[PDB]
Amino acid sequence: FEGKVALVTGAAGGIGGAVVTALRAAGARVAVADRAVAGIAADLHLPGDLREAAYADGLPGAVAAGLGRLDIVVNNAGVISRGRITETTDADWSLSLGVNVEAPFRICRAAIPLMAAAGGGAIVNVASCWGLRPGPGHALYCLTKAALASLTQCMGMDHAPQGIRINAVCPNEVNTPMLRTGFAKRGFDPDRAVAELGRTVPLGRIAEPEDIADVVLFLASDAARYLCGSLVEVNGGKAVA
Amino acid sequence: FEGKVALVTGAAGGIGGAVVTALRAAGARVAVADRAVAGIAADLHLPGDLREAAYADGLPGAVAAGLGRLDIVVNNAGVISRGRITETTDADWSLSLGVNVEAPFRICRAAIPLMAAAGGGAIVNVASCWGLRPGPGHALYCLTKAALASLTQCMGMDHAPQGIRINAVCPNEVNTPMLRTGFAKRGFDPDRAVAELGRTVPLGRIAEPEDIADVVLFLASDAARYLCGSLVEVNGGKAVA
Amino acid sequence: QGFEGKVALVTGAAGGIGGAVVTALRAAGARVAVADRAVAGIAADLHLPGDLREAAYADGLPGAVAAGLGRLDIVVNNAGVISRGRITETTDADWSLSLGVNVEAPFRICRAAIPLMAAAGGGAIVNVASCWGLRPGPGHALYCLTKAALASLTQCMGMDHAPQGIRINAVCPNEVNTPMLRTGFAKRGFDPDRAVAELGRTVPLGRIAEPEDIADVVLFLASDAARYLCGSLVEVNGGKAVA
Amino acid sequence: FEGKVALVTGAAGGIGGAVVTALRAAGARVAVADRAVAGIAADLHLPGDLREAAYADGLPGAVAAGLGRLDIVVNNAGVISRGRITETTDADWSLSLGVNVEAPFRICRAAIPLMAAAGGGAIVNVASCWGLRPGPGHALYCLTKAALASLTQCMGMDHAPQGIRINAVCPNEVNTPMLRTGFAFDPDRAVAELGRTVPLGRIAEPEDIADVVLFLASDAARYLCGSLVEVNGGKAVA
Ligand SMILES: NC(=O)c1ccc[n+]([C@@H]2O[C@H](COP(=O)([O-])OP(=O)(O)OC[C@H]3O[C@@H](n4cnc5c(N)ncnc54)[C@H](O)[C@@H]3O)[C@@H](O)[C@H]2O)c1
Repeated sequence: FEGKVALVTGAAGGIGGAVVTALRAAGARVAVADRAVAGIAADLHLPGDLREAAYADGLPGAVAAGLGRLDIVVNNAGVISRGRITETTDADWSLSLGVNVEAPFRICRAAIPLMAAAGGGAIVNVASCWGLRPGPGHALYCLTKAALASLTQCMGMDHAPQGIRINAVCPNEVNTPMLRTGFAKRGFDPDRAVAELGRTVPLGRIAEPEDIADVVLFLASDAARYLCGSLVEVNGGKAVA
Repeated sequence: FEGKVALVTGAAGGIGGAVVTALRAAGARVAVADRAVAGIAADLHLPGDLREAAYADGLPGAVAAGLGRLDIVVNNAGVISRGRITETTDADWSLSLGVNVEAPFRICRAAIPLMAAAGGGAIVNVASCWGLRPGPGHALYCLTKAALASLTQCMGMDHAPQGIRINAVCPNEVNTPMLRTGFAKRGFDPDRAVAELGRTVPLGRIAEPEDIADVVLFLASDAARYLCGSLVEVNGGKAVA
Repeated sequence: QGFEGKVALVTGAAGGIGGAVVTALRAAGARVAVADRAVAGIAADLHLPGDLREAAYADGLPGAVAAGLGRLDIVVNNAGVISRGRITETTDADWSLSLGVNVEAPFRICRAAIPLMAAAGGGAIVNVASCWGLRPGPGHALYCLTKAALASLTQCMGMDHAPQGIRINAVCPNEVNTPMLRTGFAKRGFDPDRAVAELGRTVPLGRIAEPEDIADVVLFLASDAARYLCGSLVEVNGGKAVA
Repeated sequence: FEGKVALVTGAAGGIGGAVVTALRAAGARVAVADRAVAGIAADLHLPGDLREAAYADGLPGAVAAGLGRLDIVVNNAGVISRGRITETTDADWSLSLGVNVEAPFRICRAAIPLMAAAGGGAIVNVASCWGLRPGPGHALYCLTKAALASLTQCMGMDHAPQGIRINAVCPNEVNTPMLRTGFAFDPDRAVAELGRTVPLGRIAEPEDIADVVLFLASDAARYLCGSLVEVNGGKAVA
């Protein structure tokens, strides 16, 4: 990773922060993208709203201009939602489609010509097991993750010839600041609530952000040089339910 | 099917037309929806543009009000786009998402409460093997079909408790006006191109609209009473390629 | 028209789904040859008792049907052994039994049936597999792998033999109301109907399948309405995910 | 990997050899299993026939007895068959089921208790994209690889609680001595031609697969259980 440049979206979140940290430790220079990013330790800061076409279309070019090149993209930004389709509003729809699917589409569409010209690169999409398999009460979340997984596999096959390796990491349960905050606000000790949630996973715990980041780094690395369009599940053995 | 009322979208196209014909022959009353449906023999005509929120939201209620009940919805309307994602325009994106994914969402969101209050019903979505598996140079088409397959499965499990049976038929190659049109534009004689395409199918022929319509009818019939959230592939043995 | 004048072989014909498939086919006008360990009580058009684990019996089944009824249009591979346990609790005997009946036997039957059907202009083969196997489930390793194997075989054969006019597809149930299931409940002092209803509550549809729920899909797959289906794995699960 | 012990089956073959090399380079001690393993640099040699129940049942215990512990099992032995089902002989069936499915079954069944008692481990099965998706004219091969992928996933769920991580790597096209045999068509021309049907633009070398095996055995994959990791260079099954 020494000398390489990476864009990471959703950089202010749990998995995002862990991916940024791991890439910079590995010697990559990293551009960070989220709604707001000024406090994140990174090599280029690109705050913005992914729902705005101009910002998402322009992200890969902004990284190449600011840091001189673009080797890796991690599409990690994502909206969590829930409900049966009958409980899904138009606003829920627009927000999730815009950030979970359209934004990755725009970023990849822009990044690919840059990487092709440079002789190759790696894109890693953070999708979910929810969407590879259907689950109850989360129709919108699943369909956007299924759209993203499909995109990854199609792009993976379309752009392999240009030396661009496009793959996905598909978590299930993940420990994050916001999961813990949710517990605290409802009166639960977050550490205990997290352990209990872990007992529903065959491995016995939910993922830490680093569990996910380590797989992202593998996919971006030369060890994964023959993976194209692969969807790598990282779920501790836990089935969607 | 006697006494039953069905809504069919994309009623003016190849598969839609075969579906309308088959339901009517079997004694159902059919409401037909498409941009224009004036030519079509049917029990209720509902012209409009699926991209319009209010029209899509309103379709199921228009059928229940017009014909007195709503037993079956066939989401058959669909747009074909082609290209690697680097060749996919913003106009392409809006069109495919709006018609292939957002329209079925709006129609199901509206139909489900109506059917639930009436003791159940059946929804059949026409998705595609392209989507279930990735194919070259059709990134947008695949991702919309994968989103629709995922929605089918999630809704199928969310709403089976209300007696609503939601499944999808997933064709691969079908001889339809749009498949032909696509060839002519490129610019091969459609009849020759269709014949050549038929030869790439292990079964030894391209599917006709009736091959698909017969499966849609199965899915809406009592024979399929235990199928919920199933994705029924109808590909003559041919892999996505 | 339809199944009139056609001949079918159904295995596991004394069991729940098998028995429902035999009845439905004969009502639709087909003559049916039944196979199971014992079949004497079964109303059918040819009786072929035997042990599917014996290579000679499984190899010879389609030919015995063609000789006995004059033709072979449809094969329903329905026989299956139920097993459970993590792989660490799976014995060599468990292994030999499940592989022999769930995988090796349909392999032998289809290998023998395909040439006969190819020579006669085509036919239909329907395998009863399981959603367990399509997705993994806890504590049933052997059951799952045999069902996965059968599902894979269905798809490869479906693709390989469609050019011969042979349509090979599978039905994949999840929860089904069988005599083994009901006997199991009866012995725990349960009311089997109530216990069956209770197990139904774990299915989004709200009930487990009756054997007729499954048989009507088997009939669809062997019928003209399914003429464009080759290598399809048709899930019939009432919405219930493997768990 | 320093101080860990791995068992690698099919160790005399292309992928097996590259896996053994990679593990020892990372500091693991490796026991090698195949029909003959005399030539292979390793810390324990366990030659034998996987079709023999006793041999397969005894492999994990032999490694624990010989090197003192068992941390990693790579089920890599495999038999290549071809044909439609109607061209598949009884001998083909026995050979493929025996080596591709029963052997890993026996090995995992024996390895699991040992690993569980030690606090955990990793098992990596080399399955295939063929089997996950169906492909023309290889019915026996596909079904055995499908069986093995299913076993991997079920075992992954069943034994994660004991700290055992069970996963599979699923190659498509790979340049291996065995591929080249069975071609002999001229081998290196055939390998190069096959190479050009892969969107990446080349077929995998054994090291391309071995590096994924190593990832899956490693600490970076500590949250993967029952995952089937495809390594196909973008190439769909066909
Ligand atoms: N031809 C095949 O090989 C292929 C393969 C798999 C699935 N599909 C799908 O099957 C279904 C039927 O389509 P078809 O194959 O008969 O092609 P078709 O064009 O002959 O018919 C599809 C219909 O969708 C309608 N539609 C498109 N945009 C619309 C809009 N903005 N508002 C309202 N209606 C609109 C069209 O006007 C049309 O009549 C679709 O969902 C399609 O994508 C067909």
